[PDB]
Amino acid sequence: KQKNRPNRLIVDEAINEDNSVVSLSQPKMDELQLFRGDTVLLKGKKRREAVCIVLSDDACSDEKIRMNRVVRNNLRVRLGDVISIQPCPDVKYGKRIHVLPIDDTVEGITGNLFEVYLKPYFLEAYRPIRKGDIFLVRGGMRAVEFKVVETDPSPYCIVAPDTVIHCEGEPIKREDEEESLNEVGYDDIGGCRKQLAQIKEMVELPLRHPALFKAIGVKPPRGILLYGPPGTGKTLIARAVANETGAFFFLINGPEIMSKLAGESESNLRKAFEEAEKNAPAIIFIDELDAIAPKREKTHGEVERRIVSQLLTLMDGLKQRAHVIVMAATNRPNSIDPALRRFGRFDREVDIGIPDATGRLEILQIHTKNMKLADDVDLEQVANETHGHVGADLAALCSEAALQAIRKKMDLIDLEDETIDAEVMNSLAVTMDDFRWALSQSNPSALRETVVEVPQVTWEDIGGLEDVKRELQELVQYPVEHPDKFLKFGMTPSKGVLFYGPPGCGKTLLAKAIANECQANFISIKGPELLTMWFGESEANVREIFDKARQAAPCVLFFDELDSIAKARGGNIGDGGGAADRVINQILTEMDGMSTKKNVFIIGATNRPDIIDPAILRPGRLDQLIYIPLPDEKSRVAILKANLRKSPVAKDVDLEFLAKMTNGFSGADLTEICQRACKLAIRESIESEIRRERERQTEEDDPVPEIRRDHFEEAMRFARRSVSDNDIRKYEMFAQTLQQSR
Amino acid sequence: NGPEIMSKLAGESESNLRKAFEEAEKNAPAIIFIDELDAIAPKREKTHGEVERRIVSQLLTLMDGLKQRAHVIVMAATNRPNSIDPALRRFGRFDREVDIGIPDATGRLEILQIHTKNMKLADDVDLEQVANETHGHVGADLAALCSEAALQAIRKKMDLIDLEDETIDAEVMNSLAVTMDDFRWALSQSNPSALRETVVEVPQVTWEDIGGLEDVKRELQELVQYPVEHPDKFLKFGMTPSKGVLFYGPPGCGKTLLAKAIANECQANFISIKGPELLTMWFGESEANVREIFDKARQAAPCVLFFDELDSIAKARGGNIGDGGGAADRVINQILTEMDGMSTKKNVFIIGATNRPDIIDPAILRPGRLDQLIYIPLPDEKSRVAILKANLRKSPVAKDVDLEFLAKMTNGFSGADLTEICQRACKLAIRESIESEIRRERERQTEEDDPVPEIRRDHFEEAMRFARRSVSDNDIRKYEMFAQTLQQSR
Ligand SMILES: Nc1ncnc2c1ncn2[C@@H]1O[C@H](COP(=O)(O)OP(=O)(O)NP(=O)(O)O)[C@@H](O)[C@H]1O
Ligand SMILES: Nc1ncnc2c1ncn2[C@@H]1O[C@H](COP(=O)(O)OP(=O)(O)NP(=O)(O)O)[C@@H](O)[C@H]1O
Ligand SMILES: Nc1ncnc2c1ncn2[C@@H]1O[C@H](COP(=O)(O)OP(=O)(O)O)[C@@H](O)[C@H]1O
Repeated sequence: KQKNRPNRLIVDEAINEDNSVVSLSQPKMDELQLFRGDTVLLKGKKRREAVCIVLSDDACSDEKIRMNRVVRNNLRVRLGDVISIQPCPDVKYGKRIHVLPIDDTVEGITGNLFEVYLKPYFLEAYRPIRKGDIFLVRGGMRAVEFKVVETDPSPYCIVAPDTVIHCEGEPIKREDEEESLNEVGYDDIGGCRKQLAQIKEMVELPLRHPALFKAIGVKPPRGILLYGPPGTGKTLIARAVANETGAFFFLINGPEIMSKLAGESESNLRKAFEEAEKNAPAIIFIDELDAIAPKREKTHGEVERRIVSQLLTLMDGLKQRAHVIVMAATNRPNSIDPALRRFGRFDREVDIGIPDATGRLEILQIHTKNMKLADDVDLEQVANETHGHVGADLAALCSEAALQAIRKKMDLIDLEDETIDAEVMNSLAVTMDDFRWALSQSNPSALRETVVEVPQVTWEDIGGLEDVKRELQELVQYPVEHPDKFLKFGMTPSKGVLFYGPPGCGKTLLAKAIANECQANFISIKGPELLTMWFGESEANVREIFDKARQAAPCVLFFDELDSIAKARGGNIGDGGGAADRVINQILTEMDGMSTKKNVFIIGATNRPDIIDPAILRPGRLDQLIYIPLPDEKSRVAILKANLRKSPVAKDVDLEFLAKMTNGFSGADLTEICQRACKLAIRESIESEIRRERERQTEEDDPVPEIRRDHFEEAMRFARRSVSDNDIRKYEMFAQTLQQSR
Repeated sequence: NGPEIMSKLAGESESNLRKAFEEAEKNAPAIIFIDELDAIAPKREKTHGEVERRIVSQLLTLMDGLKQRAHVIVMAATNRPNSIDPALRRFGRFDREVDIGIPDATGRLEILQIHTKNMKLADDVDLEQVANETHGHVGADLAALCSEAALQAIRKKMDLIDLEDETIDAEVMNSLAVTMDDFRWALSQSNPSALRETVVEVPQVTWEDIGGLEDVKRELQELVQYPVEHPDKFLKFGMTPSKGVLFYGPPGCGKTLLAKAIANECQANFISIKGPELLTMWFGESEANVREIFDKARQAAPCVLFFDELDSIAKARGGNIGDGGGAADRVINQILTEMDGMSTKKNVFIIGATNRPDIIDPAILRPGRLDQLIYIPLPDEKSRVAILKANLRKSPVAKDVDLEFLAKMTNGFSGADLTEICQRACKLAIRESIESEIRRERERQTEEDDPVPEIRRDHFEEAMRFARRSVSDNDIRKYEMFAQTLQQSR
């Protein structure tokens, strides 16, 4: 019999949320001789079966199958296991079903469960079922499970519209074999994909195949340290990993240990390891490690040092045993004992970090999973206006929105008539106004720290700068792809670039655009940060900056306003000193001593190129000078089009005339003409609306919906240059005399 | 070990520390090893408690009672000598000190060979590449690197491939090989090199990389290699040799190369202290770290201590006009102090280098200090040919190019500027090659005829139209006034 090649696949994560759709790739589907929508039969561990409608996708391999968590848990398999697939063309429509609830799930549910939950689920969707499964329905701010007990064309069928359901009986007990579905899994973690990938590949072999480490002498990693700001969900990630691998999970925590007597604390710390060890494979989680093992000089007492030393010897005695893994959580790497971050104790480090806007949209979708929002609610808006929020903030935001909806209406309205139950709660919807109320007030964003992400600016927002774009392509994207020519010719690529030119000519845009192109992370350090390090006399924080750059590779490190400190202590005349300062010296030091191939590109920008320290233009540092000049008419047209593409402007306006009229204008000045025109338009519109509201009321004829020629004329009479002729001639002397200095 | 002792009760800790010595003693000969000595015996004021001082004193009397017995040896391990109790580093307790240190590239190749001893690597794996690209790794890093490579090979293939068919055993594991791609994957990511400290080793630059400088080479031979071999004439004539030299000249003329080359010739270790280190000591107001520098020089003898950019601090506080002060600074004073008071025979040679020879403190040119001035001048055509050949010897260049014409065309060029012409030519060549490859890939695919495998005359012409001088005439005349007026100052 042939079973290995046509009938074997490997389980992985899902993208769809339906509990019956199983997704696979088109080559396997025309290899299995299966079309879309055909019910398929899956066999897994412990002779369990399931019937599921099939679907095709493209973002898969040719041996991976994507199934949801319900269907996966219904076969007793876990991720990375193998199953058997078959075509089942002999399913028929049912004529009698009987379903029961699980008593652990139904608590405080009053009314009847049929018409609120089982009526919209099997509505206009032919769903297949098999006797003895468990499915899940979401709604009324709860998630209720249901178990099938019988089927009339036994033991499996399809739910047709004329299939009666006898929802008769009392709740049934959850046995000791299946696991609950209110637990944590990888699906309940929004954002943070790369770090999840790292941790999953780091604990795959020791926890899935434990016997393999009795057949080879190879030491797997045993110390993992997660860090990030509080409220980023680290214990979540721990329980998730521990549940998806089926491993045992023990939990130790700081305050509970440090609130006991001496002997009891040591005895608990010892018993945790002993117990943990006995059951295998296991995971031990120590959250708030900073509390129990701080810096040495911060342990002013005596018993604290005993606890730290006890933890040290306990960690050091697991170098032989390969089935136990220890994970811990902190807030920053430099807040714990330095003798812990060594080989054998905590050698792997992961940084969770703050979510990006797409991650924020993911978290908002996670927490409103069974809330029954209205139709006007646009979560993209909310995800774009919560800059500085972590997962706990978004959870609290959704909860506050829900509580405002329950409070405002439907509780005082019915308090004088009847009681509350599930049917009036399921009909309750939340509106966008509640989200705006919760988003306006009572929400202190808890972030004043740096952000690292892939930016949103792209090449289509920059008018002109073609040669600069080409040279940026050459400097950034070649050695990260094709090392062949660089080894063949033996020459090493550069790792720095210095932009210069008149101010307000689009130097930050180029940096953001080239970071977005290569899909590499972006870090920006403005002028005030360097000046804060200068005044405060604490240049030991440059060491932190580069560290983040290193741990988030590939990356782009952008230093704008590099002439800030050189201008602070006098202009070109300066003080009695020279050109050497503290912070730029630390930059030179930290820049010279880094990896020759780590894929970290450093960009500088300055509009006063002469008063900069010439010791940074030496090789091995920023040594590729690029000149960003003032635009020309062919480029001014492109700048104006790029600025105006976002707002509705009429067709009678001619851009070419406005472009040729502004000679010597810097690109940062053509962008405020647009702002002034829009302010005039908004003023005119509000004035006309108020005139209509006050004319009769003390017929939809839009006064003007866009900008016209007269608004541009009024705004253009306020046109202002921003760079003089002498400044251009100074830049041009620097350009002509670019030779015969160094 | 430290933590196991410091995690007990008082009486139990003392009793274990005593029992260790008694039992150890009985069996003879023995060795007692105390790792993490820094933990159990830190500095006195860092023992804020009471029982810690009792433990340190107990260790002191236990060490002091083995002065009679000659069969027991005590070894200990720390991280730095100035992190433990000063009363331990005395005669009778811990009088011999060894520094292990960071491995060199040949040592790194040795460690990589140790740990892949039974791994069955493939044929394309070139460990020399890996040993040349892991600058900043210690033995544990290399062990982890090899283990990660092995685990990647076991994970990627041969585990998911056979999970749907059979089990794993020894015969399928011996047929498993690791490829160079796994080593590149492990070497790219997940490997934070844990080193930001100084390196000491014998360099790789030799005399065959320096074009010209014959008389300077001869005088360097005389100054460095004679007294370390033949003390006979120096005792017979009673005159003592010098121990310092000061290079000077225009910038970018190969002063670091000479230092590295003479260190490689005599097979002595090399230590380099750039400008930014001195400037961090100046701004940070912590010139107590010069004392550490010389210590390493002493413990790694024979050696060469090279101070480049010695005029950094003198230029930081104004130029020749400077501030209201004079020519004395903090760090250079510490250098004078630490340099005067060292052994007359330890074989440690100190080299200085500066391209602004006038604004330096004249108190360093006195005897017993750097008092052998050497002048590194701008090259000439016969030397420019050698510089160009030395730079181009590593890359494939065609035969139609004539170096003598390019050499005579560049007059007054400093050697650090002829080395970027080569870089520019190679960048143009690499751009041309990538462009032609992309043209072939996009021409038909939307027959091995190499477009150009080397550099030709046209690339050199295009790069040469960007030729830039870097030193003016007035600067040469300033150096020449200093050279002519080298007499009648000191
Ligand atoms: N060539 C250009 N194309 C498109 N927009 C431009 C261009 N030049 C300037 N801008 C606009 O000018 C704004 C400010 O310019 P910016 O990119 O900050 O240059 P900058 O000099 O580095 N910053 P600053 O010196 O403080 O003005 C940007 O937000 C753009 O909207
Ligand atoms: N005579 C020479 N022979 C060979 N290479 C040379 C010579 N002179 C300069 N170079 C090259 O110039 C480069 C930089 O010169 P370098 O030896 O650093 O002189 P330097 O003045 O001490 N350093 P710097 O002042 O920052 O340029 C070296 O890496 C060599 O490749
Ligand atoms: N990335 C995320 N995905 C899903 N939920 C998150 C995320 N980040 C934070 N949260 C939510 O906010 C809380 C933050 O986690 P935390 O308070 O650190 O863990 P716990 O209290 O479970 O130990 C959790 O209750 C979690 O529901």
